[PDB]
Amino acid sequence: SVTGPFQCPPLPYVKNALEPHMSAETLTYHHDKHHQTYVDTLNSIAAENSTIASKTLEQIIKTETGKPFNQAAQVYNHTFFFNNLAPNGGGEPTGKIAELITRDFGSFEKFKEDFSAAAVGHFGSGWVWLIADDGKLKIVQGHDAGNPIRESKTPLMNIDVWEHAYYIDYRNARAQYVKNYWNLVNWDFVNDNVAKAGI
Amino acid sequence: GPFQCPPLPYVKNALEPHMSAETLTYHHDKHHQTYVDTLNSIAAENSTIASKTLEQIIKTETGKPFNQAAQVYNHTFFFNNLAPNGGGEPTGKIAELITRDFGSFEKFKEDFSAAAVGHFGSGWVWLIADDGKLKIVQGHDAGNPIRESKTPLMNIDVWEHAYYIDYRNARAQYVKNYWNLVNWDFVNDNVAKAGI
Ligand SMILES: [Fe+3]
Ligand SMILES: [Fe+3]
Repeated sequence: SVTGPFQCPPLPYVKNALEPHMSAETLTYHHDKHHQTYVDTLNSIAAENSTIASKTLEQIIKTETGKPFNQAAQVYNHTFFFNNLAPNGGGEPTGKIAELITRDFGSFEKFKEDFSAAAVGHFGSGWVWLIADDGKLKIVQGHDAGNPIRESKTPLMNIDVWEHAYYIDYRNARAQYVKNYWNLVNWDFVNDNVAKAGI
Repeated sequence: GPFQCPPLPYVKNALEPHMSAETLTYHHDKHHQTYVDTLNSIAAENSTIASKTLEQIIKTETGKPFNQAAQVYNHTFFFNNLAPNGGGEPTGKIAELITRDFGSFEKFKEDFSAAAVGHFGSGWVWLIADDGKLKIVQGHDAGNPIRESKTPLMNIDVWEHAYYIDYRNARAQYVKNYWNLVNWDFVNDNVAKAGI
């Protein structure tokens, strides 16, 4: 009844809050089944590995291998993903990311083209990330649980392209899912990530 | 052309309740067909790829062309690996080889299931003949043991699209129902052709 030590943070919005772009049924399975289960399994390992209980998700991402890495990475990836969406989100970015997007991709339209193409093209399960590398914006793909924190890097935005993220709502139409993700982006969260990094 | 998506070996609801008509429609009419289409589009621009068999591309190709050719084969194999009136205990040569190489069908079932439930991300679990020996091997993403000149006998798709409509996140329920569908005739045919 006291389970831990890792926890699955609650969604920052109610289940129907992202409709029609992402369904309540999707949020329920994706968060309450997939996300929560990754945390449960990690905890199972933590119970028998005091080294893995002593480490932050980020330290496990940087330092672990195999299943423990995959689990910690996935727990972080989903928390970041769900934080990265919002009921009053979407549309063109404002504030500092808007400036940096212009700086590094020329325009939001071009950034949107690049990021969508990466997300639509990723073969198999994975993630697409907007990262700040050494103060510079870059789009990187993470196959399976791949997370750029393992390298030097700072995540700013992501999209989950594992099939479970969209199959209930879009079946195999990943491109339609990616299109709809732009209506959901939480630019306030993205801008907080910018602010926290030096950039 | 040059590549084609073979029709399903049975009508869309033939596998219910284990696998739904809706799953067969999406998996075959959408995923499988689209792999073929995309490979065909690459073939129109790539005379080398257009010159090759699917198995030649699986053995020697790279990048996107490999992934597509392998997925075309993998899905044809998989849909052939299922049958209405399949399932149950194997008979014939495969039954003998499984007892030989795993001790019992039950032990093989355990091993194969654990591999399929265990596979992280998108992939395939194969039963293979390797110099006449049965082995279980995992193919991540489009991985196919023909690339290592091994002979495929059985497979299961553990890409989420294979089960999500019918089982959502419950992959282990999908894997258990798969045993009710296995087309042992197809598996024995593969055994016969391999000469093992
Ligand atoms: Fe996910
Ligand atoms: Fe498939």
